[PDB]
Amino acid sequence: EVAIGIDLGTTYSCVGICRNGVVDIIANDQGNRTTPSYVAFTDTERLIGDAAKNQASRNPENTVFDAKRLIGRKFSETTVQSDMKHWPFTVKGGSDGKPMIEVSYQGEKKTFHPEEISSMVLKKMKEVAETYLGKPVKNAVITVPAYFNDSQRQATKDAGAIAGLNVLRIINEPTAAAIAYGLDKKGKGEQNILIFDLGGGTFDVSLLTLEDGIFEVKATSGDTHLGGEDFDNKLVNFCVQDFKKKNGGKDVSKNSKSLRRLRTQCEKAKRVLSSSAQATIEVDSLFDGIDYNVNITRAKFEELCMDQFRNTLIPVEKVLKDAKMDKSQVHEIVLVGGSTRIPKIQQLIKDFFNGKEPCKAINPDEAVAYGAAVQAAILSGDQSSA
Ligand SMILES: Nc1ncnc2c1ncn2[C@@H]1O[C@H](COP(=O)(O)OP(N)(=O)O)[C@@H](O)[C@H]1O
Ligand SMILES: [Cl-]
Ligand SMILES: [Cl-]
Repeated sequence: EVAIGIDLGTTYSCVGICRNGVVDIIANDQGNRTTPSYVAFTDTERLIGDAAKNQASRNPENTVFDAKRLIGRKFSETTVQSDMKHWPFTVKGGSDGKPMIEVSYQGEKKTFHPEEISSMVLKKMKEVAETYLGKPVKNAVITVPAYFNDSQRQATKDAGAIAGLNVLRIINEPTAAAIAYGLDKKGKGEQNILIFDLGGGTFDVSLLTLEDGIFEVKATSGDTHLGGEDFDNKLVNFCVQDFKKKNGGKDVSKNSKSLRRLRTQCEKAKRVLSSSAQATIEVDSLFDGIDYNVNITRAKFEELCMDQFRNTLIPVEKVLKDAKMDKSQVHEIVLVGGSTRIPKIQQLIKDFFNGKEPCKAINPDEAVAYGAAVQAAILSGDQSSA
């Protein structure tokens, strides 16, 4: 009976349930409404979600993340060759050409396919829903990026089956976000919808058309390597240079543990800067036992990220051009992804669309799961959300 919607994200995943026409986004064990798409292996245990992300800096080789970048891909693909520089964990090619992620678990070398790592994240999301409901959950709708090919979609579905889920359907992330806002029902005439999705690792812009409850993806564009992690890197690079000026040229970047600890604090300061004018980046005993402290204003963060923020409009202009339509023809702009909380990004999009207010009532890092939950309820025979 019970069907859930799961946003299986690059950096974070989210699970929702639509009951009685209302959608509940389910908080995990730590009270978090999203769960990191991280799986770690230690001498004693297999950690998933928050616990895995929290020990990543102390166990880099055996903490897996970004499996969505490998799922359904052949190890020889150029995107794998390029992305692998960003991973402290080992990835090798199997005889079937599939990527094999190599970790140490309980003193033993273990290998996993990307869909096996994703199945562990999906199993955690299934368990999050089950703890909340107090009952087993078998059915699910899982979302994927609109550009995912047949191999990537099938491997995502296989990850669901391995997790014990009966995958009712694989749907597109931009379409799930549009469904969450009821843009398929509220209109009932021709509607052009722009989905602006800026997450932790990726940026996706999708232009949809909705005529008579039917969504079609007209054009997609973005940058598979632009996200919140790149804005954190701008703060890291600044702090590394600031530490040099304060401590006689000492280079924090030569110690990978110092960089990871600094990156953790840079990301926290960035989030604070979305609702405050200032934030403090503090790392006690950062490098060579030296304490680090700096105050970052929202203006300085906006300056370091100025080009990256402005360049988010380029894929917007590209989808409009590909779809042969003017920006004035866009009926709704939906903000998806945790990075859309950055005020400067919201302002740039509003100004680009001539003052039009974007749809951001649903927590942007929850809108995809929210729409998947609605679709899961419809596919289960529940018409209450209509
Ligand atoms: N309040 C905030 N301001 C700025 N960025 C924020 C934020 N809350 C979350 N984020 C960012 O959102 C990114 C995660 O986006 P999210 O939509 O959850 O994940 P995903 N798997 O789709 O990439 C992270 O880089 C995080 O720093
Ligand atoms: Cl249900
Ligand atoms: Cl309940």
